[PDB]
Amino acid sequence: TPKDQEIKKLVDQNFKPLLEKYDVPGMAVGVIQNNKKYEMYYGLQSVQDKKAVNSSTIFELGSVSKLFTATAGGYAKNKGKISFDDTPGKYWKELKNTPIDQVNLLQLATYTSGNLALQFPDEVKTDQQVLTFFKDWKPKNSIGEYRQYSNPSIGLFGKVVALSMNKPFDQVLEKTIFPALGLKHSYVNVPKTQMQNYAFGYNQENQPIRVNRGPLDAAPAYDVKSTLPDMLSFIHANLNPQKYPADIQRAINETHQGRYQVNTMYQALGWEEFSYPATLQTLLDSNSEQIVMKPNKVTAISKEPSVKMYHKTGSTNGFGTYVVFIPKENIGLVMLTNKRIPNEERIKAAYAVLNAIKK
Ligand SMILES: *[B]([O])([O])[C]([C]N1[C]=C(C([O])=O)N=N1)[N]C(=O)[C]SC1=NN=C([N])S1
Repeated sequence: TPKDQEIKKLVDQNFKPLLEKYDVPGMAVGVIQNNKKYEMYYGLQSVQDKKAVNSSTIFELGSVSKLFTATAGGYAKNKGKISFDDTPGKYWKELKNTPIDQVNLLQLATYTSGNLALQFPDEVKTDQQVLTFFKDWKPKNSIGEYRQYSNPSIGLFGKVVALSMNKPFDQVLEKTIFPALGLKHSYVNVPKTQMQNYAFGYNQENQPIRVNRGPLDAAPAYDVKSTLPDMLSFIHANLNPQKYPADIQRAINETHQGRYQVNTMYQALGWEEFSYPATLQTLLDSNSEQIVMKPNKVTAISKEPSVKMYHKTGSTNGFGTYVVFIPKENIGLVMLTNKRIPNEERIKAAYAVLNAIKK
């Protein structure tokens, strides 16, 4: 198809060179435009097995997992199972009357507790250790005022969401959220029947690796795996939520609302949000060291931008992910690799493709 061939050309021009540049064994790049999916596959999901990347290949999403946690949270909130003004001790009773019970669920979900780093301490592994960490937590910066991107922060949010739904978090996603979104091969735990389709990731020494699940935040913050067709369906759902049943529709819409702004970036639930059209530099700035690694003072939303776009990067030690969608253009893109590549490359290559696709 001439449309199939234009898109393959653009991905070859912009994403294929990254394979040689970063020694990436395998890659899936998907574009959805006007409800039509385009899937492009490169290389091998397993080097040792000579198994090609294909429509069945399961990749680790890294921090793109946070988008499913955000959707789960929007689901629970719109079903009245939680309120974003609630605090965690309302649901995790051992946290009642501890300092972290001053932080509300929205602030946990959007990284503004004022004292949570990117990762749990190395020694925090068991469920009791996680509970002790949260009971012993004390505030630092003014609660709600400083965004510091944080796995334990959204992990606590995910734990509370799971408690409010009386299901373990993995079951919230696999039994409720994934099916509502129409996903068929998205997992927290890849079943034995699917291990043949689970790619190996690759470190810089080209050794095959897969994500090590640590404590209670692995699932909500970085432990989801999925396929290119599933991620395209997830972008389709975000582009056309009005096409989905009410429960998951409200959940999706909840993840599209800016909650505060930091420079040119609006922090939504999970998604990063930008006024559209957004410059490349704006999209690049959202993944700067300053934004990702350090605390930054937030500003309340004066007026939500009327035309928006959204993205999120994600990595594990062995995998890279990038997802982006633009409602006004009914277009979105997914990139999955089984080796990390710099976030700036993901964003630049996606930007070139999306801005070059004809109407
Ligand atoms: B998320 O992707 O933002 C988040 C933090 N992160 C990691 C990187 C990277 O590797 O370049 N960029 N942002 N991802 C995680 O925390 C993943 S945690 C683990 N990944 N593999 C493991 N075995 S544990």
